[PDB]
Parts: sequence; C-alpha cells; structure tokens
Amino acid sequence: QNRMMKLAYLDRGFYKHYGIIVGDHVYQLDSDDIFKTALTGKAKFTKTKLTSDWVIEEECELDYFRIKYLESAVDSEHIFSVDKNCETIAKDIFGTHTLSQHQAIGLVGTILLTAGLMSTIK
Repeated sequence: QNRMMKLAYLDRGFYKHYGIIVGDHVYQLDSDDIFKTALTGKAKFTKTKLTSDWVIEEECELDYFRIKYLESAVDSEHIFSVDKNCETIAKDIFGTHTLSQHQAIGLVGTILLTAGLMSTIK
C-alpha cells in the first residue's frame, strides 16, 4: 500500500478478472462483457476498492507507467486500444522505442484483457 503496482485477479467459477492493485484500490477494465471488449479491442478503466476476493500475484507487477496517469484515465473515461498483439507487446517491453503514457496504459490494458480472455477458453 505504497506506490506498488501488482497484478491480481478475481476468480468467479473459473473466469478471471485481472487488475492492478495500488494501495486499497484495484484498477481494471470497465467491462463485464469480455466478448464485446475483445471484439472491439476497446476499453476504459475503472478503480474499485480492494477486497479479499482478489488474489495478488506477488511475483507479477506491471511497472510501465505512473499511477497518476491511470488515475487521470479513469477520471477522464478515456477509451484505450487494448488489442495489441504479442509483437507490439514484445517491442514495447523488450525494445527501447518511446512509449507514450497512453500507449503504456493500452499495453497494460491489453495484458489484462488477454489474461481474462484466456481464462474463458473452455
């Protein structure tokens, strides 16, 4: 609960919602419809109160952006591209090209969506 950005997930009957824990709050994609989010490749973020339902991945953490920018994105209701493929993610995380705050948040949003989408595959 001090500027730490850890990956966490909420598991309801095997379907997983992923989010970023900062303090006593969770940032996640504002969607209960993963079909439409995935098909459109677009989402905004929301911030909710952390609860015991959330499971922290203490060895995972997405430190790609400053939290204030994500707070601003939540407040502004900005709609991000969350459909980057592995090549784009790989270039972003293993390369040295400039990465805007919007691109950085879109990257983390892609990771959240992809992780949640993979949990749906029956």
